[PDB]
Amino acid sequence: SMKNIESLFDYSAGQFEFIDHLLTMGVGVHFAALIFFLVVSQFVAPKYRIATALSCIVMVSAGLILNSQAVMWTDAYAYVDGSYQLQDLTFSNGYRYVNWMATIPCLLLQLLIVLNLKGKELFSTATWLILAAWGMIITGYVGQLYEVDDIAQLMIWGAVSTAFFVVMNWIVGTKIFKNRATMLGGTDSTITKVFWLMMFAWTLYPIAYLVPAFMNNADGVVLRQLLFTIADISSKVIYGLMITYIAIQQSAAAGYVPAQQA
Ligand SMILES: *C/C=C(C)/C=C/C=C(C)/C=C/C1=C(C)CCCC1(C)C
Ligand SMILES: CCCCCCCC/C=C\CCCCCCCC(=O)O
Ligand SMILES: CCCCCCCC/C=C\CCCCCCCC(=O)O
Ligand SMILES: [Cl-]
Repeated sequence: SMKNIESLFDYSAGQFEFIDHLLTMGVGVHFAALIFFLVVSQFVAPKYRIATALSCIVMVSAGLILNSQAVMWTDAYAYVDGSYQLQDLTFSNGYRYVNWMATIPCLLLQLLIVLNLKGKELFSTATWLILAAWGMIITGYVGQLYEVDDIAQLMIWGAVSTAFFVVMNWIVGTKIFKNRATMLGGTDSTITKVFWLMMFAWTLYPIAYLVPAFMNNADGVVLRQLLFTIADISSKVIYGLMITYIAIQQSAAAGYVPAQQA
């Protein structure tokens, strides 16, 4: 709450409205995508259809937290004497962290679904990834509690966090490069692209996490939200658009009529 660097600075109108406009824009993008993921669920064979539902759940999950950040952002600061100054203790990024605990399993689970895992291997691989992801999120959460008070502790908890992250991506890549032969309609190619999109998009988060360490000012608060914004759109919206394209393609190849007509 009062432990993040946002509570340390006044913000010009340009900075403050630009952050607000980033968060509100993120609301309209996620809820717009929800409609798309929703309408296309009928062109998906029952095999992969849960991957699309998981996108919808992600769109609303991220959308409600962005909407909450937007409102909290406007409730915390008031334009006084030519700047926006903290009025209450309501804004913090810790609500992004508590969100990721939900959305990250969904993002991984729909990856395993289109990879065509099933049964024991779906349940086993899902458990380790979700436990490695949560370990990454919980040590990352504890680390940003100190982004103001203890920069050293932020580095340590970040290092513990990145161990989970690396173990997590290793497992992900291992299943992709061992199961892509199974995939239909040529998506063995597409899935390789998705994996790198993950590598890129998700790597932006630890960079946002480190902003207080190399850019401890108000334009670092703007840079961070701009980094988070690019990361969400790529890791949730674009990622799920590709998961969706893979679901339909494989559905059509496997003889699902609604898919083959779309
Ligand atoms: C939609 C949100 C997503 C996909 C969030 C992903 C978050 C991460 C990959 C966070 C990673 C972190 C580390 C690897 C170490 C530093 C602390 C974190 C949590 C920022
Ligand atoms: C840490 C708590 C447990 C986390 C592991 C989660 C395990 C994932 C289990 C199944 C997820 C949904 C399965 C959907 C597969 C589609 C097959 C079907 O439609 O019958
Ligand atoms: C559930 C039982 C234990 C689970 C282990 C969780 C993984 C934690 C890994 C190591 C984190 C240690 C970092 C300690 C912070 C040092 C800063 C301090 O002095 O408080
Ligand atoms: Cl999220």
